[PDB]
Amino acid sequence: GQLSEGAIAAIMQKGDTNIKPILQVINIRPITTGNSPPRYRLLMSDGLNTLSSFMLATQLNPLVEEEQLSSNCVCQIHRFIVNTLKDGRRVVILMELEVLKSAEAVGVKIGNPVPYNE
Repeated sequence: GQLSEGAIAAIMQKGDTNIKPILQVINIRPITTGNSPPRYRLLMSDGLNTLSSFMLATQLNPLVEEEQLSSNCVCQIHRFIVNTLKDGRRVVILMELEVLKSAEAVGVKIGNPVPYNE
């Protein structure tokens, strides 16, 4: 579907957790560690902004392992949490999502989103 411009802002600024935004994954990458499944970190776009501070719930790992959720795909977020770190950096943890369109159905980044700041 059409990307949810201003969703990233709603999330970071208004404390909005009710919205179900359509986002493109710009990049996904693992943080690996000993006895643990990886934690995937994602750089996501809402078509207006990018934000690097997304992490994936471990329940969604199989979608990455089975190649559904990959860099350039479009997803709809059904549930997420926003945490404030000790650092102060805020992080958004994606708890529930559905892939709307494969990475292959489009070539690289959609539009020209600007890095978000806050």
